[PDB]
Amino acid sequence: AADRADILYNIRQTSRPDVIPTQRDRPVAVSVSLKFINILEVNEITNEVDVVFWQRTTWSDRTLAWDSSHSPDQVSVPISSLWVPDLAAYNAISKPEVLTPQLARVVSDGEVLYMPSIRQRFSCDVSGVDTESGATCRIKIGSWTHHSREISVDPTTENSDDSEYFSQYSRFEILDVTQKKNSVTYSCCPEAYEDVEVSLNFRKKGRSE
Amino acid sequence: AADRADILYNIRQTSRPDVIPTQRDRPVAVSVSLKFINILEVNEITNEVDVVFWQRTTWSDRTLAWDSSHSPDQVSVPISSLWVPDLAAYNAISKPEVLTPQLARVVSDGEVLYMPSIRQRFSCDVSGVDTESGATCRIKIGSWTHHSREISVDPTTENSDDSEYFSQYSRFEILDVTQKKNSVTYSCCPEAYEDVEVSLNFRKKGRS
Amino acid sequence: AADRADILYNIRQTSRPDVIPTQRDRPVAVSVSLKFINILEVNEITNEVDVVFWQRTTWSDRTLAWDSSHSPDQVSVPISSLWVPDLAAYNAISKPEVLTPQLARVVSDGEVLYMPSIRQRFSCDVSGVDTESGATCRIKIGSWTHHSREISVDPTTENSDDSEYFSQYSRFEILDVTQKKNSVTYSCCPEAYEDVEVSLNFRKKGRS
Amino acid sequence: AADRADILYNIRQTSRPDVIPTQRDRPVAVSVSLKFINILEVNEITNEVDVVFWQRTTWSDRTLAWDSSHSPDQVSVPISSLWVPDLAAYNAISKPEVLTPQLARVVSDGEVLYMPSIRQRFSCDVSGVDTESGATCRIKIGSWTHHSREISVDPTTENSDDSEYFSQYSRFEILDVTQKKNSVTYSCCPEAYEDVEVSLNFRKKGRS
Amino acid sequence: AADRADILYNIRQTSRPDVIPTQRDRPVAVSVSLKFINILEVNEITNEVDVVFWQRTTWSDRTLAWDSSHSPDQVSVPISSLWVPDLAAYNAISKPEVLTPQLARVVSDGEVLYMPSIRQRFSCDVSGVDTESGATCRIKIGSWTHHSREISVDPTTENSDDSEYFSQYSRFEILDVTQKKNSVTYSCCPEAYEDVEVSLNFRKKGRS
Ligand SMILES: O=[N+]([O-])/N=C1\NCCN1Cc1ccc(Cl)nc1
Ligand SMILES: O=[N+]([O-])/N=C1\NCCN1Cc1ccc(Cl)nc1
Ligand SMILES: O=[N+]([O-])/N=C1\NCCN1Cc1ccc(Cl)nc1
Ligand SMILES: O=[N+]([O-])/N=C1\NCCN1Cc1ccc(Cl)nc1
Ligand SMILES: O=[N+]([O-])/N=C1\NCCN1Cc1ccc(Cl)nc1
Repeated sequence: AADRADILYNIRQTSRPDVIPTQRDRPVAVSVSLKFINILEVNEITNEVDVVFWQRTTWSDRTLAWDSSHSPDQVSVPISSLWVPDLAAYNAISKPEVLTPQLARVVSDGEVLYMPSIRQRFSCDVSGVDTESGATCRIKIGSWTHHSREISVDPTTENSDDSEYFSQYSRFEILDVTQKKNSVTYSCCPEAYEDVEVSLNFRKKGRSE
Repeated sequence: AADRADILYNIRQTSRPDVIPTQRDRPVAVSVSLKFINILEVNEITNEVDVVFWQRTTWSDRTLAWDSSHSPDQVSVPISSLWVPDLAAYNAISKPEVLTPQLARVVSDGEVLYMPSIRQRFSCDVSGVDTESGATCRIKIGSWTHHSREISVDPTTENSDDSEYFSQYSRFEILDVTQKKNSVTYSCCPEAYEDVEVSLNFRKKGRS
Repeated sequence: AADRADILYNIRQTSRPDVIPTQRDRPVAVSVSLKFINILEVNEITNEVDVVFWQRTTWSDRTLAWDSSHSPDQVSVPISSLWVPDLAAYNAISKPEVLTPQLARVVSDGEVLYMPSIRQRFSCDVSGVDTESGATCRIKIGSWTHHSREISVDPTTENSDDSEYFSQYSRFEILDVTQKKNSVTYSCCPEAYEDVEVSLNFRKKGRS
Repeated sequence: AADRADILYNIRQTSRPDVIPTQRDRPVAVSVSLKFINILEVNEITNEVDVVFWQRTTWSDRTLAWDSSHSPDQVSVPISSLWVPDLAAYNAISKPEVLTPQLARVVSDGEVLYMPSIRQRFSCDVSGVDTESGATCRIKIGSWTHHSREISVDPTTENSDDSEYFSQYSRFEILDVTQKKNSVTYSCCPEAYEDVEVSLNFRKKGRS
Repeated sequence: AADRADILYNIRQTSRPDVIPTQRDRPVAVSVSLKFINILEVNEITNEVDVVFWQRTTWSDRTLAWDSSHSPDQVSVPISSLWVPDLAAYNAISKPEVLTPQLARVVSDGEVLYMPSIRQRFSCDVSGVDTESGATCRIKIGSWTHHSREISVDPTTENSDDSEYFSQYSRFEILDVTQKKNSVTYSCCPEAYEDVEVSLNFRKKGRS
């Protein structure tokens, strides 16, 4: 029976923040899911939007695993003590402003969960934001330097409440949110990079009828 | 015969800033209490507020205790040399801007006290801010990754003037501040995260 | 008997930045004085001002003294190598923006001087700024975690012209500056905290 | 064999981030190509633009190479663990804002690849941005401290769509982009610094 | 023969970043010359100007010199591995924004050169900026903690095109620039601090 102090200790040794946990030669399965929390600055003229969302990220790193039959099977670890996916938002025009503590959750089986609350600005289609159908902003997130053979991002598509955690005090209301998996290759190079395309459909609230 | 130099050296030798000081399977009891110092910006249309407040935070970490019968029973320590609760404002739309030196106070009995002055923007109910009844902005502060079995958060509900340290130079005034213990559970997982619900009742000054 | 490289070497070998240089058991005498350089942005509606000033900070650290009979009696040192008072502006609404190199001047007798140029925004009485009597903005600076028995702050009773280094290109002009010593206590805790209350009376330049 | 960890451990072990990987006294062949992703702020009065581009930079560091006959031939590495060309946008008026993970790609032959997405503001000709001819903003990128003998910069001449990865939601559109190799020289010294002069022909998307 | 790696290492193992490289008692002779590259945010009401310039800074450290008969006679070295003059713009109202790689240049003879391109806001005379005579903004740069005995600054007095590198796309133009040597003392202290007073005479471009 070991305590949390040891669990972190053994992790800080078997872990490599800059080494992708590629088991055998299969890519790392990275699950990416966003939970829109608020929509703030929207400019239909420039087509830019400021969003706040919880980026639920999940992946596995066996090396971290440990016996929890008589010990804690989950601990909070600083992301800098672990390896994390170099995920990026392709159409982002500002760097992610992480608002919460940068701690990840690690389970004795190696499963890793990281869910930061992020404030970021995007360049997307904002036209129709002040119309009934609303506007649909597409966010593309995926690894930046790890192609499909190294990292495979897949959205945890599961019928959930889109505006479930959305601020009721927002000026906008969520009409719908669909998250589709996609892949991007580049004419120069053979490898392709997987990504998740999150489509955010929203409109202004209190519009005349 | 110990001194401040030694008290610190010891904390360095025993403190595990990245490991929650959990005794047995008993969650670390964290006490949180906000003290509104100022309200800088308020948007009646976007329901957003920019405020300044002291966030009094307390918890125990016996592994840092020491005999103070022959030396100071308290010293200032950089929070980076100590474990700190990963508290967060669930409804904050900006990262916390700490305006004060990031030092905590550690008492010979292991008691830890951290009270930084913070400026932060939040998303809450601003309606009625211009009336006599004022608005009620509710702020939720609780652990971000540690649940009830690991961390517990209870407000320091006592008697004092809600606006006892509030700038008299603000455009607003505090009518009342109430802080209650709350809980947050997410649809996916049974685990629950304790938090403190801070309700700020304020209105614009000079209710014409 | 030595060079500047030796002096600095010893300082790093004996100095402990996270330990206040308490001599015996008496509080560390920290002297604080502000020499206003500019008044940039002002808002009489929100009662906020942006200010640039030199925060002349002084105190003593005996654990750094050295024989200078045949060696330099003074050297510039990175504040990150020395212990520095955890001063703060109580009514500041933005963290201090240090504009100058963060080097302190250490004397062979243990005297330490740190005078950074700082730009910071404060919440204070800006009313009457466009009048003849002008406005009086009071700035309060004192230790954040060290109470009176650990740190005492007092203004340098040295005389000098207030708008001496004040930019003549500022839209405003300094009418007077009084730096009073003060103490604060909190209904929760016995210990009190010292601070220097700097009242800056200024106004928008008129004409004729 | 040699898993990714062995390679990364080796690179970390042999990498000299502060030394230029000069084969003989041949300068280092650095290639840079900009992929304009968006044009955000544009001011024809001040001749200032805010652009987002992927600055594809490539060079070689033979000392990093390793045998990949039965091991990974490419890995992602933090640029902090590698030497990087000290490129600068001569006509930039803001420090480069890297929006992506600062990781490069290292190939078993020593080929280093780094392609950050950068948002930056430049001072260039903006006049005509509203006409059909559009405006022609020219950006000059090159080493800042290393001249032609130490570092050479050549554009990856490869006919591809200029606005291939240009946001369709931008108020502007790309007319044509030319990345010509150029050079610079300062009146003082003979040393000439190689650069890449990128001419961006863009205009505001009219009503369509 | 020595490669760049051996040169750097010798430098690193003998440079003292926090120790002023004094020779005997004499002061370290630092040369400061500014090359205005652009003028941006200008305000005659607030008397503030935004300016971009190259701050060519030169000094020597003979302890770093080496034999370059058959080895590189110059190398680029990170300013963090070397001691750098703690220069500061006395009338700057914003911290300096360094737009370029923070790399210095060390010559085999001990000469050290550092020329960062800096963007920074200043408080100076802006009156008449829209007149024919234009305006004259005076920038004062010089050591912050080192007095005349430890550091001395000499303006690079040499006939050269003032707007040689000045942006043509700027909304303003340089009428003339003068870099004189100045000295400063404070009623408290006998020592003086040398500096270089740069007087930029510019105006708003027009058509005639
Ligand atoms: O399951 N959840 O939705 N959890 C959740 N939403 C907001 C905060 N939170 C708890 C949590 C759980 C795990 C990690 Cl790594 N961070 C945060
Ligand atoms: O109890 N208090 O309200 N204390 C208090 N308010 C402003 C400054 N201050 C002193 C203090 C006490 C303890 C810590 Cl960790 N930080 C600061
Ligand atoms: O005595 N002074 O007023 N000194 C002073 N005013 C502006 C700059 N300066 C020099 C100085 C002296 C000592 C230190 Cl630690 N920093 C700066
Ligand atoms: O060739 N590309 O255009 N590649 C590319 N564009 C966006 C992301 N990406 C992949 C990539 C691969 C390697 C490096 Cl060092 N940077 C980026
Ligand atoms: O004017 N110059 O001699 N050189 C120069 N101007 C802008 C860039 N540059 C090259 C250079 C030369 C030396 C150093 Cl330390 N940095 C940069």
